[PDB]
Amino acid sequence: VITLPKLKYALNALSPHISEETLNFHYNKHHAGYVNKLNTLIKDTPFAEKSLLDIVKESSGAIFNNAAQIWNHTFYWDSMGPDCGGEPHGEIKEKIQEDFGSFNNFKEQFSNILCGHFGSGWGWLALNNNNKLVILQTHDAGNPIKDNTGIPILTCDIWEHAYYIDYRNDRASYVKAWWNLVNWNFANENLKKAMQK
Amino acid sequence: VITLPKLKYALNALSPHISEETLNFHYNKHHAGYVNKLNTLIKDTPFAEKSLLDIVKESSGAIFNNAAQIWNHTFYWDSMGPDCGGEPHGEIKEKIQEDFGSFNNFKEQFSNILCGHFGSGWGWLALNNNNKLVILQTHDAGNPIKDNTGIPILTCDIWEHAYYIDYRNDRASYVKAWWNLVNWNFANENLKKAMQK
Ligand SMILES: [Fe+3]
Ligand SMILES: [Fe+3]
Repeated sequence: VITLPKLKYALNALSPHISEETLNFHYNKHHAGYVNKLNTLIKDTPFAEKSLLDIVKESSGAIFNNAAQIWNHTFYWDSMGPDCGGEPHGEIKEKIQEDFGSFNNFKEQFSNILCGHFGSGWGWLALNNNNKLVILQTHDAGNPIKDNTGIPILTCDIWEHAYYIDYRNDRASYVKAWWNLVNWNFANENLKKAMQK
Repeated sequence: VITLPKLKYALNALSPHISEETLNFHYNKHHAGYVNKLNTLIKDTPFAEKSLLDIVKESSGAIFNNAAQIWNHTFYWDSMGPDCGGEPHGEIKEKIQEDFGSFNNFKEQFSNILCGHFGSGWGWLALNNNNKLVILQTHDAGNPIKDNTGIPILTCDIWEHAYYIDYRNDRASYVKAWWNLVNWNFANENLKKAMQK
């Protein structure tokens, strides 16, 4: 029953910023891996009929690890696109200006958070409870939904598997390149959703 | 200032099990990077003149993260060598037999926890305080000394950088290959010292 959601673009679509190779390993291997392990762990428990998010919300241990990673990855693929990147636009542009001063303030702060996360984890743009954009970081499979720290708008995966093929130990160049990939229309979809609450 | 202790072998001495390319990034980028970064963090601080192990035992935060990783990597490199691997011999052969039934019991339990570790971390063979060999796992920069959980005898790095170049997402092949590299002498020397107390 839990299926690996489809990419909205081709395996080559993020090149040269993230490679076709990477997306093959990250999506066809790692991401699919979390779906298959989750389906195994929940087959005959209370979790089998519950939704991905409910699982994420109520689970712990190995089930949460795989559940959250599935959700995190889907959010990550949708956080990017071909023909995306550069300056923001629409509502998210106006809110990033309001809540961080300027786009440039946000980008640098986000990049620094992304680059200094120790070990495996994620960076997030999130809407907190003051109806305010906020930069978070989570470790491993952690998630702002689980933490109740904010409603996700964008995410960027900082596990070594997300860049190691293309960038080796050079996380900073992966981060730089990711800005060419950021999908502002997903961000806008999420901000409108998130404001409704 | 703390230094990057030389390898006991050549860059390509662990191939084909761990390639020369991996060792180059793992040792010359990752491991050195931890050295340069710790030197800068302790520069003008109470720790500027303490030994690696004292910093490991006494600190937290980014300082702990870098010190612990220099230590954990040197132990990792010393845990391996060319013309090693295979069955254990001497004191470690015997104590493993006693504490786990047989070598194959240990190798399978140790492969399982090495493969099972979620996110970044380390597998350990250690002497616990009941004078018993046990398998420990630590997350991120953690080691058993800091944790007072045991005396390390052998370690194996599970961060994706340790294997991603050679094995991609296939952690289990890296662990299978690692068995061809296990330095039982280093193990023996550690058990002797450890058993002395
Ligand atoms: Fe990932
Ligand atoms: Fe490492």
